[PDB]
Formats: sequence, structure tokens, C-alpha cells
Amino acid sequence: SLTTTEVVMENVTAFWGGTPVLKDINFKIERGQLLAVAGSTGAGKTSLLMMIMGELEPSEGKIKHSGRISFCSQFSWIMPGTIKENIIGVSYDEYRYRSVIKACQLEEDISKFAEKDNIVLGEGGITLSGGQRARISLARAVYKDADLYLLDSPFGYLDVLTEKEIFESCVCKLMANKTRILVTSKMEHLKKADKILILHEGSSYFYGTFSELQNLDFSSKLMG
Ligand SMILES: Nc1ncnc2c1ncn2[C@@H]1O[C@H](COP(=O)(O)OP(=O)(O)OP(=O)(O)O)[C@@H](O)[C@H]1O
Ligand SMILES: [Mg+2]
Repeated sequence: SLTTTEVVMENVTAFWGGTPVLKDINFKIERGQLLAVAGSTGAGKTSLLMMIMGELEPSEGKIKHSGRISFCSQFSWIMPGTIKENIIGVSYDEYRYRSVIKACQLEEDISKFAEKDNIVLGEGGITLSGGQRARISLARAVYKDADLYLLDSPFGYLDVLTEKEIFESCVCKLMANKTRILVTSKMEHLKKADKILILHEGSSYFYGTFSELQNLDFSSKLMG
């Protein structure tokens, strides 16, 4: 056999010097796979993403990953400049740009404005709706040519329909061959995931496929 593992955590424990934020974490992710990371507020989901990114180092165990990371943060900031510039930053690629703005449902929002994608934003994008900031932040993350996409609750401030459609068009369709970790509140997203990690108070409550989760609970109460 030929291996294509992209990310490995082996017996990982980490502290932000008291009680562990993550303890005995084990998982692997293969190239092109979607891992859904679930769990209640404060369970350690963003801290896990931080470990992959080098911001949080393990006290015990090993993290194996090599590749470019694209991160969509919670409370993601809008920088001064146009919506386009907020999405594309440095590299111009019109085909990729169009596919991303379509998949994140920004086409209509941009088509309504006078200058279209060329309307200049302030710091924070306070003149945008919360949903608009969320979709621009996701689009920025998805547009980046990366080897690992860390999508940290990108749908939180979206209505249920908009969330469903963007999960489909963006996470599932546009990003089908991309190694993705999605931190998500939804059972529907767990069903479509290649793997699921449920965290609870810093440790793994469940790791496995959706069939395996189905065979079991707490998860049924925790998800929307
Ligand atoms: N940079 C940091 N420095 C110190 N403590 C942190 C840091 N980031 C998170 N924590 C703490 O670690 C715990 C886990 O937080 P984390 O952000 O990983 O939770 P989460 O599961 O992503 O929660 P939510 O669903 O609310 O985003 C929290 O108590 C938090 O206060
Ligand atoms: Mg978080």
C-alpha cells in the first residue's frame, strides 16, 4: 500500500501551565479528506487547530503535518480595502475568484453594490452584515491555494438555509479534493464527513466515521 496521510496527532497533550486544554488526542487525516470537529463551547476545538498551526505546542505526543495552511478564524477580521482585495490578497486568478464568490454566495451581494467587488471597506467591515463578513472571511480562506484548510465555525452567523447551501457548494463541492478540517455544530455536516472528532473538556469523546457514530448518545443532543 501507498500512504497519503496528511495530518497525524499521536498521544497529544498540551497546556495553554496548570490543567490541559487537550489531553491524549489521537487522529489521522488523509489527503482530500474532510474531518468534522465537534463539541461544546470550550472543549478545545480551536486549540486543536492552533496545535496544527504551531501556535500551541504539545507537552506529550507528536503532531505530523507538512503543508501550507489556510485558516478561517472565528470572529475573522475584515481589513481596509475592497471586498475583492479582502478575498484575493496578493494573487490574481479570475477563474478561481469567480468560483469562490459563487460557492460562498457573494455574487448577489457584490452585484447589488454600485462599484461591485471594488467597494472599499474600513477596518472591521462595520458597514457589512454579519453574514457578509462571515462569507468574505470564508471566501478568503477557500481562495488561498493551501494544502490544509482549517475552517473554524465559518457558518455561525449564517441563517440555516444559507449555511446548508454553502456547506454543499463550498465545503463539499468546490473543496472536494482538499484536506479540510471543519469545526461545526451540525449533524448534517457530520454525515457528509470522512471522519469525525468530538471533543469534550479537552479530550476525545468520539473519533471515527458517521456509521460508527450512528452505531452509538451525547452527540445526538449536542448537534443541530
Ligand atoms: N490563546 C489562548 N491562551 C490561553 N487560553 C486559551 C487560548 N485559546 C483558548 N484558550 C482556553 O482554552 C479553552 C479551550 O478554548 P478553545 O478556543 O479551544 O475552545 P473551543 O472548543 O474552540 O470553543 P468555542 O466553541 O466556544 O469556540 C478555553 O477555556 C479557553 O479560554
Ligand atoms: Mg472555538
